[PDB]
Amino acid sequence: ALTNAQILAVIDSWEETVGQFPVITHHVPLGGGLQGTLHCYEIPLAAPYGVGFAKNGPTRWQYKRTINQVVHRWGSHTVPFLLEPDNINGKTCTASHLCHNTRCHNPLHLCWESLDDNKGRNWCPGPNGGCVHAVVCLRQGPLYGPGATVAGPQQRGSHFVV
Amino acid sequence: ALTNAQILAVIDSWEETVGQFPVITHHVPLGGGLQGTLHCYEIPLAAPYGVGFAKNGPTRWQYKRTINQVVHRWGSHTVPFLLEPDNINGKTCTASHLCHNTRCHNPLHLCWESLDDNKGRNWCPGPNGGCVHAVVCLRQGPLYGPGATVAGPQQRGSHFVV
DNA sequence: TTGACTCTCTTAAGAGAGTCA
DNA sequence: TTGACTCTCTTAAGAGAGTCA
Ligand SMILES: [Mg+2]
Ligand code: NA
Ligand SMILES: [Zn+2]
Ligand SMILES: [Zn+2]
Ligand SMILES: [Zn+2]
Ligand SMILES: [Zn+2]
Repeated sequence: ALTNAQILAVIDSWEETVGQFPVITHHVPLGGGLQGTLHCYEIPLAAPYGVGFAKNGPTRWQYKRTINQVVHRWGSHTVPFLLEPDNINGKTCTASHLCHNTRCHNPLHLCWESLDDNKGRNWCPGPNGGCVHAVVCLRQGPLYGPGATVAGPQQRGSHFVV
Repeated sequence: ALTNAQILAVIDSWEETVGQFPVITHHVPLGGGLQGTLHCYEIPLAAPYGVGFAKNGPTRWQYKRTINQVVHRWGSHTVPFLLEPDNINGKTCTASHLCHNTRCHNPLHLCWESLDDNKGRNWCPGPNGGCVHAVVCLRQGPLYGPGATVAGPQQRGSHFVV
């Protein structure tokens, strides 16, 4: 269907539009007790969002372009990756926010990986705290830490060994 | 059921039945290049599972007892925690497998924590690799590692900064 | 061709409840 | 009373597709 040039044109129009989103400076934990700064390009909270953009869920959006009278639509964060393989190890590739900020559409804050890899970044100690992700995290995951476990392993009798 | 005595009786009956499940030894990564051994008490693959147990999904079971002439039923892994708060910080408490082995019902392999804490153990480096969980992991999470990211952050133009 | 809404679905860690015998 | 099945739901990281003007 769409040629390489046409896909590049979609990516370029998406970048043009997203680059005009409000740029918000966020101070973030990097791990190892260090703090860094990320600059997120945030889609607006309500319509209008930007040329080509529309909200399909509370924190879900799509990008739409009509080419040769055919409507094409993509998940709003998938556009930077339209020239990449869409699966790996038999798993669908997903847009994964390195900044953990759903509204952000900065392509420098996104990677393209399995949903498991994507989720796992929530708990990563971060680039200065021991991140082993080959595509390195930009920050410590928001859920990293000791947790809030209510009750640990226990037995009343003696039927079990660890 | 309602009374503490009745709850303790439920926990004791559950422990006695699960204590008769086959004990399967699993050698597991601990992190730091070290290996450990866990003894999982595994519910059978097919009926009969044990007194009070029935399968409600491919890897879901429930425990049921008749008390006060009424049937009381619980998720099969929730029984050790019947005297614990059922929520934390406004999040539902869940039975969480420290051994990452769904069929296992060894209460020494279970904790009671939010679904986020539960999920996050999948990526933990483990008790000899840097686990910071206050209720410590028994093994390195099965999904720990560098990942298989297909594409990293990138832009075609010059509109974005990290 | 475009905007602003609408709907349902996927995954993998977890749940509750009803139908029969 | 107990067993063995059936169904749908929750969450938070992610998706595709329809309607109307
Ligand atoms: Mg778990
Ligand atoms: Na993510
Ligand atoms: Zn961002
Ligand atoms: Zn990382
Ligand atoms: Zn186990
Ligand atoms: Zn841990």
